[PDB]
Amino acid sequence: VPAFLTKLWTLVSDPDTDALICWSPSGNSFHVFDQGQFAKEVLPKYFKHNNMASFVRQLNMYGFRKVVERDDTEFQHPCFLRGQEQLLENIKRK
Amino acid sequence: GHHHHHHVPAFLTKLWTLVSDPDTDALICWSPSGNSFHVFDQGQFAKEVLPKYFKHNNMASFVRQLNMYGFRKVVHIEQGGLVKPDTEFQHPCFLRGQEQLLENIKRKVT
DNA sequence: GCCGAATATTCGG
DNA sequence: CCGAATATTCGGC
Ligand code: NA
Ligand code: NA
Repeated sequence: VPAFLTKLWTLVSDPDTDALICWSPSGNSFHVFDQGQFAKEVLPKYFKHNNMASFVRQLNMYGFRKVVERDDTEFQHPCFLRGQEQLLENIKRK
Repeated sequence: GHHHHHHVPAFLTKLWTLVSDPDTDALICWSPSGNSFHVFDQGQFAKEVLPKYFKHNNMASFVRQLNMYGFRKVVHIEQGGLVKPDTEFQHPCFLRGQEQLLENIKRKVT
């Protein structure tokens, strides 16, 4: 399992980051709140960059899709589900 | 991909700058003839120069890029009988004073 | 918003 | 030193 997916699983699931990135209440997706602060303050703790665009490129690379005031966004993957970490084994690049 | 109008990869301008910088010459510097550069104390160079220009502090990842762009280690014949107890790299188009040749250095494809 | 491609970083042969 | 896996960046719809 590539490092991006386990890092993404960790930082989404981490309660200490939920004001910036967190599971949706139903758990099929995750929200990103205040993309400016998230990109500069959260991304460099896990990756070699602080660009939201490079984070989104990786999401799309593994097949995540954007879910249709604040600068907030939401992404989903059919196999990126809260509580089901094992599904990551079969998430490959498209 | 790269720019449509003009392309000099970031590694080459960064390499030119950090080699030519007099503030780094105790760690990386041009040879006297200007046709190669030396790396002194690879450990200190990796911690002190590499993170200022790249997303890492690994000598191996710096050398990987050097080889990707066609640079080769310079080796020297050992003369004399006295025992002798620090590396050097060259590219035919990486020459001090012939700065425009840097533009003709292309990365390997893979 | 999503994907192709060149370059960058890491890991193993 | 090299090839590949993965990551980061650049630019096209
Ligand atoms: Na979180
Ligand atoms: Na120097």
